[PDB]
Amino acid sequence: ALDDIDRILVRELAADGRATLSELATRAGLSVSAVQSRVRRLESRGVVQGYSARINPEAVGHLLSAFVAITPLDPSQPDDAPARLEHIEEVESCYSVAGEASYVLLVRVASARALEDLLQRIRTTANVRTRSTIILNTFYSDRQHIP
Amino acid sequence: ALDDIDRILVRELAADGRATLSELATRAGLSVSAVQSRVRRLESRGVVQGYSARINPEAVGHLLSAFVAITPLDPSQPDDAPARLEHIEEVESCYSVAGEASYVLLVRVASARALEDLLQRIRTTANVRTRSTIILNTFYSDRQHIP
Amino acid sequence: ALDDIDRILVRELAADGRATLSELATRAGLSVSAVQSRVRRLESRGVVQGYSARINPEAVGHLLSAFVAITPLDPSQPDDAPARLEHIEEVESCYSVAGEASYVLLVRVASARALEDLLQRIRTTANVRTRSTIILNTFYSDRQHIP
Amino acid sequence: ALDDIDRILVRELAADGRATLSELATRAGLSVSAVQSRVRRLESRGVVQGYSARINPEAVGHLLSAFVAITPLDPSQPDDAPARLEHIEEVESCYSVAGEASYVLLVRVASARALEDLLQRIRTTANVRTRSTIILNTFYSDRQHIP
Amino acid sequence: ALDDIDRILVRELAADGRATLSELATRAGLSVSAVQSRVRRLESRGVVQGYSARINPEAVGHLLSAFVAITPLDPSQPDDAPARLEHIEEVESCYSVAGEASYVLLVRVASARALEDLLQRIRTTANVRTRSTIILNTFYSDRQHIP
Amino acid sequence: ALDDIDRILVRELAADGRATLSELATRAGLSVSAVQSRVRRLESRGVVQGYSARINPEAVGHLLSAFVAITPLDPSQPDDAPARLEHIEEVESCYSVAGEASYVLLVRVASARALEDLLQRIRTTANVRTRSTIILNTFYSDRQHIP
Amino acid sequence: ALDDIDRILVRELAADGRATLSELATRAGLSVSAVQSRVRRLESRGVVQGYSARINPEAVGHLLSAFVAITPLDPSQPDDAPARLEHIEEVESCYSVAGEASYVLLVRVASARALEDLLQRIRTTANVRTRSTIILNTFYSDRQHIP
Amino acid sequence: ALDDIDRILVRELAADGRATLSELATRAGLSVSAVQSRVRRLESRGVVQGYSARINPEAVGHLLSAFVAITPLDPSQPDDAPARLEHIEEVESCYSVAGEASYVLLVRVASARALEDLLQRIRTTANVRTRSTIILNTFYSDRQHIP
Repeated sequence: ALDDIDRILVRELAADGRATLSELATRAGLSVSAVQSRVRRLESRGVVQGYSARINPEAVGHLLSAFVAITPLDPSQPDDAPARLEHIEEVESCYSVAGEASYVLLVRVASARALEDLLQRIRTTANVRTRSTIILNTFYSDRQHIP
Repeated sequence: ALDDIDRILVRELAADGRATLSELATRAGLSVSAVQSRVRRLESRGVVQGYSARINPEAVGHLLSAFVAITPLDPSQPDDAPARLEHIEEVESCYSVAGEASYVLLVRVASARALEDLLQRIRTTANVRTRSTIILNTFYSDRQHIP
Repeated sequence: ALDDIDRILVRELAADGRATLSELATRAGLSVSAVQSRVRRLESRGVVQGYSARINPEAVGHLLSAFVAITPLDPSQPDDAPARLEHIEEVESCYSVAGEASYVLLVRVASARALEDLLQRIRTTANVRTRSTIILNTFYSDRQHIP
Repeated sequence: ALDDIDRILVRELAADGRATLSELATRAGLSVSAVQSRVRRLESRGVVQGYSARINPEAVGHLLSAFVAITPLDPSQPDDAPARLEHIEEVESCYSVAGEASYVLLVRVASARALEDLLQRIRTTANVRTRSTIILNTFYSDRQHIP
Repeated sequence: ALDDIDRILVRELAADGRATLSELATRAGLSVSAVQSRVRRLESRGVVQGYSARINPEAVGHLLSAFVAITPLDPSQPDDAPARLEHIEEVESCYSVAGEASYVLLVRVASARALEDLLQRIRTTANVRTRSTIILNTFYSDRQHIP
Repeated sequence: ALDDIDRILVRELAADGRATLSELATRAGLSVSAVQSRVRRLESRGVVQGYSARINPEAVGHLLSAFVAITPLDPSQPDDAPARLEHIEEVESCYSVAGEASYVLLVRVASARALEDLLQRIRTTANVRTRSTIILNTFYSDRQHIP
Repeated sequence: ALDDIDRILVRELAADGRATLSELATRAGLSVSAVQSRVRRLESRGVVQGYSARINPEAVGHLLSAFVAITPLDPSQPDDAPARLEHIEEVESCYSVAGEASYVLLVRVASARALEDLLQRIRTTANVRTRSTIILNTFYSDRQHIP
Repeated sequence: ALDDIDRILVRELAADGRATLSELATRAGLSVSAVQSRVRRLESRGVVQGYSARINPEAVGHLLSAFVAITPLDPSQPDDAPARLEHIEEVESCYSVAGEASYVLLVRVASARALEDLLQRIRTTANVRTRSTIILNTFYSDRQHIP
């Protein structure tokens, strides 16, 4: 389970990763000592996995994002595509999926011509066919819901 | 504008969004005041969009994730869909996309029966057909790359 | 849970629904009294739902079977298609599904021309579009696996 | 040949596969000996293929069901697939089908991670691509109709 | 009923629809009166549906042939489409079909521009979307087989 | 070209293959001598290719018809699929096509199980993958239009 | 027809639009007077339609090109989509097509976000659904072949 | 670099590729020497890629145009296809593309039979499957836009 003070803690940290032990103690109703305990334990148990600023990809030069659906070409070989593409830094996310493809990647790249290159690199390195869906706009991203 | 100092700062914040200004200052070769100032500008421009604790979706009860591709029943109407689905809390992300669908959603839910009720809700509020792809495993996600 | 005498009981009843309390007591290792207890309780709790002979559909005049995928046309209306088609006797099975369609039916019919009629009946009664996949041959059906 | 007595018997056995011969006899207007004889013939012809307890898949730990459509990587080879997948126990049903896929499987499994490993197994043993459709709910199933 | 004499007659008429009764009689071992009588019955039952000269479509100016698969814009309505398209003379054949489309048409036309105007006509009179597949060559057609 | 007495001749023979030189001379406006000339020349030049009675396929035991789209698997081999399947008598028609497939066949068969067999025979003999579309009903077939 | 001096003229002008009446007279084998005649007549008759420099689209700020397939939503309305989109300057080309869509456009735009906007403008102005295919790279374009 | 003078020049050359330097000079407010110099630089940079007479494809005997989408039979191989098809003269354009296919070709040909032979050639030289979409009409094309 998860007591609903740990739920108020995770709610508030999902919405503001830089919120201080201080201002959390007001809204939650504990002490700067007791708050800091719960948080460190939330992280010990893999409930909060880390803290990140959310960087706009366009600002840092990633003008084209895509979903890339991939399917291993040779079923007699071990299916290790995620581990094989792990070193490719333009792959942001890798999920296995129940659909037509075996995996979906989210990929970010400087331009359409850089995507073409990345696709070929993905195909020759993991040994897969690719089908990509270009993203035109993010309306919102990672709004984590804590029930 | 995005200089070498700014690149350093966005890197460090992507990797650790609770990094204190003092830690950031010594890593950038700056004073804490100059750091805080740079960081405020990153935030006011579009570059840093927020900070969030990365929460484990399974630990808070979201045992089933899915991509949902959606297509408007009447695409001639100017398109409402992201604003209308904004109020459904189990929608985590919304992207518009090229190809057959108009948008892809990432959605998270307690179970199979909750997925089916969520899909009815999405069909009705956005006036859309849905195509769903269940996520079986997340190998890695949100690995932001600053070039 | 389920103790692994109840597991040997369910294994053996999945494979032979007409097996007698007698011959079950040998293989399982109980008494004709103790076996009959476990079974009646397996049925009380919804573990065994019933007993059926497996009828060949072709023998009884059902020469064409199909999967029929259906999608409600109007998302402003309640989605009650399964309850609406419940009285149609040629629908053997109805599942909701995460894919392109909302439901998949398994349907059995006398001929291709009777399928055309059934499809129109399905469309006008539930208020859905249909996409059907014709079955050419059953290799095996309902081999229940008890882990 | 399928007379009115035989139709009665197959009906009663579809609805209750543990019906005793005496119950069957009085419902068909026959002696127990004539009943038993008719029933043996139904079994020896292709008409009654077996008897099974209908077991609740969730009660024995099969929390995830799926349709899997499969297409041979090399369709020129005469096709092996049903015999090869026969030894995978989580495959419950196998149908050959017209349209884009060659066969549809109904499959049952403990979880999402078990589904993904099962799909690798199916791709490799049958030499096939897979397309998966997760079942969210079974509204009704196996409702056999004798016209 | 379709005896060995009837099979002979339908064979000969499929291969030569202007065969005279006398020729037919000596091939069937019958009198001309018995022949004429058998043939009338084939016609009155559903077995022989008409006689036609096989005309070369290119010789009469039909330089472009196409399959057109059609799907109703509103499939809940009971379906009109064959009766409505019956009055378009360039529609040669109309079949209802299982799968994604509802009907397939074979259509013949003078040219590319005439095809495009025909497709607008089909979309509007039947209220359908169209999917077109141009025929490049007819290798053989109408080779009727009597088993 | 084709004079519009030859057009009235072809119109009337498309509609009635058994029409006599006699009754054609009335409607057309020639003599039993002059009619018979034009017809024999229409056949000399490949304008009328033959005469056929139109046999109902269901009457002769062909209860299932399909379109079968086929694509050669090996582009290094000559593409002779039509000539290879020419001896298979259940293929009524063979067209090359501009679409996803290279050819479309119309095929007629006794049952769903006979189609499965035919499909495998097609695949192993020509060296192709198959995708089939089952026909549920013919509304009208070969209505030849003479402009 | 087209004499094969007019063919050498069109061959050479397809390859070099700025070639002078002078250097054309050598290769072709005429006089600076006779060359200039043929060309002006080639243009009079709509054989050469104009002369254009081939501008690199990326150089002028068009970093994303797409094919956009469009289908009119309402078949009761006149189908005038090409004339309706004629004033939209980012549509470079408009073809009617025999396939799933009614028209294919080639479109050029500054970015993925500008494509999203253009797509909505296309949909609301002509009254159509859109399906787009993003171009990643042009290998060669408009190599006109003169047989 | 692309200044206001350069924009003027590329505009005028897109609209009339045989414009003489003197005409260009007075339109740009420059000397003929400065014009010629600017134009040489546009050519040497990547901006003006060539000049071509726009030839009417139907006037030189290309009565049938098509898009052909192509997908490699083995996508793991680094991809050859544009260089290999470069030597087929009826291929006018070649684009790589995102989505299901890898490239789209625009192709032009004398007739239907020539299309079918061209498609065999494309399948074999590039080792690809093909999907063809016939163009029925070109409403306008090559309308280059300089923003």
